[PDB]
Amino acid sequence: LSLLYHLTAVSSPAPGTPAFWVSGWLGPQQYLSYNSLRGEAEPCGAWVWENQVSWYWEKETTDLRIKEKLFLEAFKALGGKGPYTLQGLLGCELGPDNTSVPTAKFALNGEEFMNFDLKQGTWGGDWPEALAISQRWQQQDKAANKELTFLLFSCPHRLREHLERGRGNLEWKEPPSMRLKARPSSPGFSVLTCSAFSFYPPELQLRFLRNGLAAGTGQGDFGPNSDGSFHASSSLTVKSGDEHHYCCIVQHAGLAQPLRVEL
Repeated sequence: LSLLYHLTAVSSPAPGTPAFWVSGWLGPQQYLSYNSLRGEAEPCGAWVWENQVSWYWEKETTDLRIKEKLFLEAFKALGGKGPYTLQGLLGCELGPDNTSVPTAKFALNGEEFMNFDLKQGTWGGDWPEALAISQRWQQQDKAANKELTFLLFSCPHRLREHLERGRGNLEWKEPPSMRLKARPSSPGFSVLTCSAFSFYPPELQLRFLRNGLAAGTGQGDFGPNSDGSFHASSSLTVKSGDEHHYCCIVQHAGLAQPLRVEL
């Protein structure tokens, strides 16, 4: 798992909306928000209770405010008819031989149009626009260098800290609470909803079972909770009465072994 930033900036936000705002994810886990109205780096969740490095958050607050302006200066590179949406995906993960894997990505109106060629420290995309911003972004002094610094050097550090300081919060595995219920369906049929509640990590497989013999994942949907846990369901359609001759099976880190569920 890696260290990643969701940043998104809009030309025409709603009255009371951050024209630009960011998120911090330790893989599938959030730990930071940040906006422009308030504009202070305020961490979220169990990373509120992380043995922090005092000044460190302020150091993010600086790192983030720089990008902040870049993303706002960007709409000046764009003389289009508007309104506009510019998305950013940044981060890096520590690999095998101690190094990291940088991920600098950009979408304009939700359409990927820029990576950051580390091989020469430059922004890239053959559209007119991703050659208006990459060009003005070069025109900004030391911005392409507060980059190689930020992806190669500042990143893996923040990662090789939190991994030591807070490893547990990740290493932590919370098992799901199940309930397999069944509502009746179209005249002569019954749906099989396997409800899954409050689990971490997300990596959950479900699997249906016909009175012993196999069956397969039904119509399977998914989401998160508030605390940072996850919820899931999957359903299949069976013969009414015949349903009681069916079981649910859940596979997740929180349990020792694939567990059955009954009706």
